[PDB]
Amino acid sequence: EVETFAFQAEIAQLMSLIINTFYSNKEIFLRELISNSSDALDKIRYESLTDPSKLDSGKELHINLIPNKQDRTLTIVDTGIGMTKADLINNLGSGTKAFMEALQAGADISMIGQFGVGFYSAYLVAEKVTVITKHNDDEQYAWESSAGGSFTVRTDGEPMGRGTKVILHLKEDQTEYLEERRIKEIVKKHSQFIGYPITLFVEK
Amino acid sequence: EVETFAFQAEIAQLMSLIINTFYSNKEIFLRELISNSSDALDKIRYESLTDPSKLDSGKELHINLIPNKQDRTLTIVDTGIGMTKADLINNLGSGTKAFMEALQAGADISMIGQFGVGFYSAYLVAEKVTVITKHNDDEQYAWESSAGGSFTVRTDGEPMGRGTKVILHLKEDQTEYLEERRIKEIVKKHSQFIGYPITLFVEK
Ligand SMILES: CN(C)c1ncnc2nc[nH]c12
Ligand SMILES: CN(C)c1ncnc2nc[nH]c12
Repeated sequence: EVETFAFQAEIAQLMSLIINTFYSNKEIFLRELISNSSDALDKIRYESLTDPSKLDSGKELHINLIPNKQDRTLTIVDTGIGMTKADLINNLGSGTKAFMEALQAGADISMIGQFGVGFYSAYLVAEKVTVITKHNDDEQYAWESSAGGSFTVRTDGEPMGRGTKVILHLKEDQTEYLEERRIKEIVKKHSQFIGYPITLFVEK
Repeated sequence: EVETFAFQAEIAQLMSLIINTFYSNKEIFLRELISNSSDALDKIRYESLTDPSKLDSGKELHINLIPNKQDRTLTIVDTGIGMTKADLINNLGSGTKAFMEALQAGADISMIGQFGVGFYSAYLVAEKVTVITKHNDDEQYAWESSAGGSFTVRTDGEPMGRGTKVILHLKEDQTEYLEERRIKEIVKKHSQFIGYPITLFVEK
């Protein structure tokens, strides 16, 4: 059971821009994902001040980076607040327009995060993104897209607790972001101080 | 009718740090306020995608900077989502601790915003802050504090629509942030691209 949806026309345009605009500084994507993760963690955090039961599906608030050279994927995991099916379809489906009206006036792509639309920076480095997610008031869901104007949503076995898993299947010329000294350099450089623990998994 | 509350002990410590730590680069405060404002606007924005009635108390989404040399105040106004009485008391009343554990390891104060606690940067420049606020599901409220460990909350006449007014009564040696070329320099330098219109009021 698999639903296919059209990206809203402007998200398709924004995404097109990110895939086709020549831009060497692709690395800013990680910061944009870690950044989203942090916001998600701030969210389950603020909520659980007035209502602790919410951390019944995970007490620990943190971020994992999981490289896998065999699949050629980099997974950014958090145990933040998660997405309901509706959010998956909206949130990931007007900060874009500003962004272009900014891209007109001497902004560049590295400012993408300043416009609510950092997620889509994943497309600098990834041929296909899959987003597994579990919000406290819904079941677990899988979202996916290799761009080209559509996405899919299906319910996910293999239950995570509350949280989000952003899986990057990397473009073949972007496997440097699977290397450990590459990831550490990027985290130190762009996300050095951030209110949650970040674990970089090792391989095997 | 005026309630006085104690800041949670760590907020009092964080605030103390900001008032007594020698740090010349005080200007980063504006970016931290404009930044909060923007988040508030993102919030009423996301909400109103699924439920337009919410913008019944204000269709227009924007930020005003209102300098007044007679009162010696700089007001940062937004028509974002607002705060309920509860949020006033919490939200403005653990990103702090991280921040210190970061301040230990070579971070400085300019990173305050990376830790959820940018609001308190107002204290670099302001002897007293007043925050007038109106959330869709509550009446209008005034919050206040000259630090020293407490704040007040009272209901506010003079109704704003939905939104937040952060009033800075500036320290007497900080009146440069009332000058127009000073504000423009700071907005251009630190908040140049941001998803909402910013109006700098002129004086008279
Ligand atoms: C909408 N958006 C980017 C997100 N919302 C909630 N949790 C997340 N974890 C990573 N990205 C997330
Ligand atoms: C908690 N916090 C800083 C705020 N929440 C909502 N609206 C705001 N406008 C300025 N600051 C705001």
